[PDB]
Amino acid sequence: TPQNITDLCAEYHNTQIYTLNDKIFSYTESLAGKREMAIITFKNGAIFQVEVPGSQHIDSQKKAIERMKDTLRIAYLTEAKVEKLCVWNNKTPHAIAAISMAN
Amino acid sequence: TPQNITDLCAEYHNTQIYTLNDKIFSYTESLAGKREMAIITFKNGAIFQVEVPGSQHIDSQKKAIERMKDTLRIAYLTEAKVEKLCVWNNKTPHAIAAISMAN
Amino acid sequence: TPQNITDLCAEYHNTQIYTLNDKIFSYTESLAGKREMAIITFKNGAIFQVEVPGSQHIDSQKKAIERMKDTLRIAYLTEAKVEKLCVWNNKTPHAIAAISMAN
Amino acid sequence: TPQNITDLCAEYHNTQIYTLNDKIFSYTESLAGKREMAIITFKNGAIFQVEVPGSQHIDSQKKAIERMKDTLRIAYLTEAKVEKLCVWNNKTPHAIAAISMAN
Amino acid sequence: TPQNITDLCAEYHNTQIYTLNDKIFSYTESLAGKREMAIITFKNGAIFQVEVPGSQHIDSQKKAIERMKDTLRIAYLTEAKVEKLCVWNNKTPHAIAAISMAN
Ligand SMILES: CC(=O)N[C@@H]1[C@@H](O[C@@H]2O[C@@H](C)[C@@H](O)[C@@H](O)[C@@H]2O)[C@H](O[C@@H]2O[C@H](CO)[C@H](O)[C@H](O)[C@H]2O[C@@H]2O[C@@H](C)[C@@H](O)[C@@H](O)[C@@H]2O)[C@@H](CO)O[C@@H]1O
Ligand SMILES: CC(=O)N[C@@H]1[C@@H](O[C@@H]2O[C@@H](C)[C@@H](O)[C@@H](O)[C@@H]2O)[C@H](O[C@@H]2O[C@H](CO)[C@H](O)[C@H](O)[C@H]2O[C@@H]2O[C@@H](C)[C@@H](O)[C@@H](O)[C@@H]2O)[C@@H](CO)O[C@@H]1O
Ligand SMILES: CC(=O)N[C@@H]1[C@@H](O[C@@H]2O[C@@H](C)[C@@H](O)[C@@H](O)[C@@H]2O)[C@H](O[C@@H]2O[C@H](CO)[C@H](O)[C@H](O)[C@H]2O[C@@H]2O[C@@H](C)[C@@H](O)[C@@H](O)[C@@H]2O)[C@@H](CO)O[C@@H]1O
Ligand SMILES: CC(=O)N[C@@H]1[C@@H](O[C@@H]2O[C@@H](C)[C@@H](O)[C@@H](O)[C@@H]2O)[C@H](O[C@@H]2O[C@H](CO)[C@H](O)[C@H](O)[C@H]2O[C@@H]2O[C@@H](C)[C@@H](O)[C@@H](O)[C@@H]2O)[C@@H](CO)O[C@@H]1O
Ligand SMILES: CC(=O)N[C@@H]1[C@@H](O[C@@H]2O[C@@H](C)[C@@H](O)[C@@H](O)[C@@H]2O)[C@H](O[C@@H]2O[C@H](CO)[C@H](O)[C@H](O)[C@H]2O[C@@H]2O[C@@H](C)[C@@H](O)[C@@H](O)[C@@H]2O)[C@@H](CO)O[C@H]1O
Ligand SMILES: [Ca+2]
Ligand SMILES: [Ca+2]
Ligand SMILES: [Ca+2]
Ligand SMILES: [Ca+2]
Ligand SMILES: [Ca+2]
Ligand SMILES: [Ca+2]
Ligand SMILES: [Ca+2]
Ligand SMILES: [Ca+2]
Ligand SMILES: [Ca+2]
Ligand SMILES: [Ca+2]
Repeated sequence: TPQNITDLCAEYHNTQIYTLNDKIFSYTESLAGKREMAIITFKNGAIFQVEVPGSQHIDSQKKAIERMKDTLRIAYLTEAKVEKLCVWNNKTPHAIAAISMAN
Repeated sequence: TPQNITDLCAEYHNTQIYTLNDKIFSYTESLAGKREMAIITFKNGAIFQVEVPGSQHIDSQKKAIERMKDTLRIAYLTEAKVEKLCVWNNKTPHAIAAISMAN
Repeated sequence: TPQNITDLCAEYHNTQIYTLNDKIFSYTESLAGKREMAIITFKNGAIFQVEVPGSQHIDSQKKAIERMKDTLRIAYLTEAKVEKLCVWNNKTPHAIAAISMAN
Repeated sequence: TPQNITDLCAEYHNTQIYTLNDKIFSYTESLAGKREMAIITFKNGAIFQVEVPGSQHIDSQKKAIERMKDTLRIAYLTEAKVEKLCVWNNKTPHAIAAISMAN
Repeated sequence: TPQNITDLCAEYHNTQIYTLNDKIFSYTESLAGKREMAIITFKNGAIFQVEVPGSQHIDSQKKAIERMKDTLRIAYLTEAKVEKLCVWNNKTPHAIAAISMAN
């Protein structure tokens, strides 16, 4: 079991760490059908998504996707500094797999 | 996959973007039978709804509908600026499909 | 679709609008068996309940009842001004069907 | 139906009202097998639990028990004054049935 | 029934009390398949996890695991002081069983 986000992200061939060290600039969410997703941005121009759930996810992933959307919303509204994101960089915009917050 | 609210909105028929750049003026919610909805207003007189779940929603949007009302409530209570709403403009009040918050 | 709490409330028998224009004075909640409810009071003496879920309710109201107790708790804790309540006046205390909040 | 926590408590055997008029001094929660509970304390030395779900609880209480833990946590973190607790006094620590907040 | 976290922790083997008396330095959360977990750190170098849910957790702990991650996120965002953690010291990093928070 990894002990930080960088070592977690290393376990997935399909991933990359972004180091932001900045609050979320905008939060977007959608209830439109097949686009039940969130999108966040940073002042540096980075855009990331929390993906729509699909067959790419086992049951535990579904719950954690909902959690991540909860986390990004409150992080936005509290101006919490996001340290790093672990993202899938094959998806466009890059999909969030993990988040670290420190400040 | 859309990278922003406007791209997302532009995916659907009978939608438009409202650019509010303002906090929500009022928040209403009902648990009355057949009217399990929310209504928000802005100072400019704009009124929007999160629709009652009916036939026009696939069962997967049900969770996103619940999340949207949670988002609107906490946005209202934190006085968070709403940047844009993507709405079905053929409903009265116009029906919320997506939201972005910035600044 | 109604555009406001007053018009929504008018769609049901045995309801009326109370116009409080005030913060909730007290918030009570119970997990006791057959009393799984919330009660709020206002400085003016008004007492209102969120009713225990039951036969009088329909399936789509279940989630909305829970949402309403969520809303009253966080309204209480943020000292949010309650504009209006739509309530059933054939219950004691009168039973909340909808709420609006405005600055 | 009761109109306040004192009348509510009187409906049950083995209960009594604790009048605290004070914030929660500490909040503990456990995910440990068979001790999935919350414990709260007050500065005066009072200690109270939200019981582990069990055969003393009917199905309608399950969501209420989870709600009460949500309530205690947020009350703790907001330093919200707890007026009264309705508790079962045939358990150690006494087991919360109902909470009233006012300040 | 335990009245505090220390007496609670003693009911289990391979569990130990860590007294932090400090706020959470960093909060990490992941939705990656098979790593649906939270990691928290403290300034003193201590690292703790909420475990990915698994065959080692009984049914009554599944809800409590999701709650704990909720509790840790909100604790991090409010800079709440963690008094003690009860953890399984046979996991790497050590896995949270319970938390106490006090002023
Ligand atoms: C090459 C790489 O490692 N990643 C790129 C990413 O660039 C990275 O992130 C940006 C913000 C900056 O820190 C770069 O130095 C860094 O390599 C690209 O990001 C785009 O950057 C431009 C710069 O102004 C715009 O801001 C653009 O909107 C950014 O793309 C968005 O954000 C990304 C994280 C992706 O999710 C992308 O799909 C978004 O449109 C992108 C460009 O495709 O490609 C890698 O992510
Ligand atoms: C309380 C009231 O009567 N408000 C109207 C407002 O209509 C409300 O809000 C709109 C968005 C819609 O959801 C209505 O069903 C609801 O009553 C009017 O806004 C216009 O409404 C029409 C037809 O719905 C179009 O939506 C039009 O785009 C709206 O005007 C735009 O939004 C306004 C708030 C202004 O920013 C205006 O400049 C925009 O063009 C307004 C018309 O001013 O009248 C009341 O506020
Ligand atoms: C009227 C009377 O004699 N009450 C006691 C009560 O103590 C009183 O109330 C408590 C909260 C505290 O302020 C006491 O100082 C006060 O005298 C007993 O509560 C325990 O009291 C001792 C101190 O005497 C400790 O403070 C202890 O933590 C208290 O018990 C805990 O909290 C209680 C509310 C119960 O949930 C109990 O199970 C916990 O262990 C109680 C309990 O024996 O007995 C009378 O009510
Ligand atoms: C990032 C890093 O290298 N941290 C170590 C820290 O270990 C981490 O945190 C502990 C709680 C545990 O979850 C580890 O699995 C995790 O990597 C070290 O902490 C000690 O770790 C061992 C187990 O490896 C025991 O848990 C031991 O009790 C821990 O020491 C206590 O906590 C420390 C932070 C100090 O307060 C120490 O005085 C305590 O005894 C520490 C020390 O080895 O070093 C890094 O911080
Ligand atoms: C216009 C009128 O006569 N209305 C009464 C209610 O009395 C009015 O509203 C109260 C909230 C007070 O502001 C009162 O001064 C005002 O005239 C009456 O409510 C009760 O009033 C008594 C005091 O006389 C207490 O305040 C009591 O708590 C009130 O009742 C509770 O709150 C209500 C809104 C309902 O939910 C009741 O079920 C509660 O018990 C009501 C009920 O007697 O009757 C109207 O006709
Ligand atoms: Ca700011
Ligand atoms: Ca801070
Ligand atoms: Ca203001
Ligand atoms: Ca701000
Ligand atoms: Ca005040
Ligand atoms: Ca305000
Ligand atoms: Ca204080
Ligand atoms: Ca206050
Ligand atoms: Ca600080
Ligand atoms: Ca404090």
